[PDB]
Amino acid sequence: SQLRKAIGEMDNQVSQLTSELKFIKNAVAGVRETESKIYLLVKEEKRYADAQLSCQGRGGTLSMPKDEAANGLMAAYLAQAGLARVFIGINDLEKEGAFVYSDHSPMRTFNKWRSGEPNNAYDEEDCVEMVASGGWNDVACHTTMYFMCEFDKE
Amino acid sequence: QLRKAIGEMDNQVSQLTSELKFIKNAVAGVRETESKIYLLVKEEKRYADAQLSCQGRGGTLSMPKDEAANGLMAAYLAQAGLARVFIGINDLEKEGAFVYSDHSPMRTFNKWRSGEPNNAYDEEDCVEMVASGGWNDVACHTTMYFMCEFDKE
Amino acid sequence: SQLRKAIGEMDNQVSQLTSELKFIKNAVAGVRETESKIYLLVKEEKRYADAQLSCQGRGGTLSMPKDEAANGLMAAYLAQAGLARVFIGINDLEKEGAFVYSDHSPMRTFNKWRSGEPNNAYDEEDCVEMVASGGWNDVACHTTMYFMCEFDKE
Ligand SMILES: OC[C@H]1O[C@H](O[C@H]2[C@@H](O)[C@H](O)[C@@H](CO)O[C@@H]2O)[C@@H](O)[C@@H](O)[C@@H]1O
Ligand SMILES: OC[C@H]1O[C@H](O[C@H]2[C@@H](O)[C@H](O)[C@@H](CO)O[C@@H]2O)[C@@H](O)[C@@H](O)[C@@H]1O
Ligand SMILES: [Ca+2]
Ligand SMILES: [Ca+2]
Ligand SMILES: [Ca+2]
Ligand SMILES: [Ca+2]
Ligand SMILES: [Ca+2]
Ligand SMILES: [Ca+2]
Ligand SMILES: [Ca+2]
Ligand SMILES: [Ca+2]
Ligand SMILES: [Ca+2]
Repeated sequence: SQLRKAIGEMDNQVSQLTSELKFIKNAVAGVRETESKIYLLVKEEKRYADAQLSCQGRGGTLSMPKDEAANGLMAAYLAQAGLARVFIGINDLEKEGAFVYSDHSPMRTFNKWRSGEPNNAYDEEDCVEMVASGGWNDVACHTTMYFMCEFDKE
Repeated sequence: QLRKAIGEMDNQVSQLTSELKFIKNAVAGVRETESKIYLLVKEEKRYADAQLSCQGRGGTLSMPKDEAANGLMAAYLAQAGLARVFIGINDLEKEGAFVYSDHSPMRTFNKWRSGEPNNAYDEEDCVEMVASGGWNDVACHTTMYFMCEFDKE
Repeated sequence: SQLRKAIGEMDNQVSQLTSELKFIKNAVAGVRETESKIYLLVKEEKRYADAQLSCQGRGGTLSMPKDEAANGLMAAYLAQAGLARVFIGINDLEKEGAFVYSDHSPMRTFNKWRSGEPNNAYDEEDCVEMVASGGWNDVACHTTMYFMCEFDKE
């Protein structure tokens, strides 16, 4: 029974690592995870194109809320982090009025525009922000703020 | 046959432990004792908010119950280049009677600055740590960065 | 077959940790890794000596580009991170004109000095910066900017 205890201690090591890893994910990086996706808040004030490049560098894109569950998760994430606004992956940069997600997939029936939005304010708003409530608002791409990236587990 | 398989697994866990240790120390710049982990949160908050934030992370505001802990926190504060942070000490329930965040009572060990605690203007029921490592009572509604503490259960 | 499943599940745990660890390295910390080394950008404006101390506290040193591959990696890292300049581990602090790496190992034939560099401008330039292009330039040690640390895998 020499290997028995070596392996018991091994189990302990793996348990330990799992716990510390979970800690790093939750307490430090404050990440958010679904069954199929990971969501990450980056607390660096940037402009839209810079943000999309930063998300891409991390091997992801700006977050795309295509359904209620995602959007609600993002809203909760924003809530706990205690922020008013972040960039997300929606824009009508190519064709004004025609909004699309960061991956170029077209806009659909689901949305979360705040009342009166999108309003293309001063004909200079082609990017999209999410606010505390979870609602969307179009804003100027040259605006600078924090952002959220989205990752596929593939 | 099973021995070398186990050895190779040992190698894998060694590897993972090392990379994880790297992530903890070099990247996240956290601080670790044999039994505890300490984390600086650089978000300006009021005391109760800070404590809630620590709790949400499954911890509490840092409790320096001995010299080693306190000195560690002081060094951490030094490296981060900060003047003050909230820590887990208060006399919110009974004025003059200080306690740690986990409600465990105050002891002989302390690191009060000269003249502290002074309950300035009868509105100071929370505690800050400063660069030197000394303590000071301050108003709970004050807003600043804070330090959380985590047990390795 | 009770032990079989416990072992299978532990295996799953180790695979899982491997993936999540890789994620934390790449997506969160945005580090760059070679077979033998890890490179880390620190986004805190500091002076050379402070930067070196910070790297040391992390158990490393300021980055040392001793060959073309390293230097090019550092350059790409800088580029994507969207930075103009960072400190690196090169200086002639001890003996003017005689440049050395942070680990005190002497300068060699390989270099990436910009045109006209190093020029010891106003006899007050004893530290080295890397710029977007990947080129080197000597600068005053009292200058404040971001820096890059380098780590051995042992
Ligand atoms: O900075 C002013 C204001 O800008 C944001 O909203 C702008 C625009 O996108 C809205 O459609 C209209 C409607 O009120 O107002 C602004 O032009 C908001 O995010 C707001 O919080 C911000 O203060
Ligand atoms: O703007 C040119 C250059 O300025 C700074 O470099 C200084 C010095 O170190 C250089 O040797 C000389 C070359 O003429 O110029 C300056 O005095 C750096 O900030 C550099 O990035 C910049 O391109
Ligand atoms: Ca427009
Ligand atoms: Ca528009
Ligand atoms: Ca708008
Ligand atoms: Ca009081
Ligand atoms: Ca008091
Ligand atoms: Ca006081
Ligand atoms: Ca000189
Ligand atoms: Ca010089
Ligand atoms: Ca120069």
